[PDB]
Amino acid sequence: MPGSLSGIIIYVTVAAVVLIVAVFVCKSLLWKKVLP
Amino acid sequence: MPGSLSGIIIYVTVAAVVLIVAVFVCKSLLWKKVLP
Amino acid sequence: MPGSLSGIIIYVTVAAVVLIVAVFVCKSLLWKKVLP
Repeated sequence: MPGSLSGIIIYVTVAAVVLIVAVFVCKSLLWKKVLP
Repeated sequence: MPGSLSGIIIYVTVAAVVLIVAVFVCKSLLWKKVLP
Repeated sequence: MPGSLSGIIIYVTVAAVVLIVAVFVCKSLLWKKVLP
């Protein structure tokens, strides 16, 4: 009836790479010396 | 010829996610309210 | 001949594990020239 578990296995692969890149994108915005 | 190639392919993805949080929890214990 | 989408999905998992270990091996090579 559900059948959408196969989608969760593909998702954790992408989320793992985006989690490592998100720290560099967050710090490179606060160290750009631009004050909002 | 029992085969178990379907096991390592599912596990290598989950192995990457536990490795990122584990090193952060290891330092929270050594930067705790008591440090040597 | 719809290409081979099964190839890139297996690769992004391995590339994630290779990215974490490589920065320690690259940092070890500059710290191997001088021993503490």
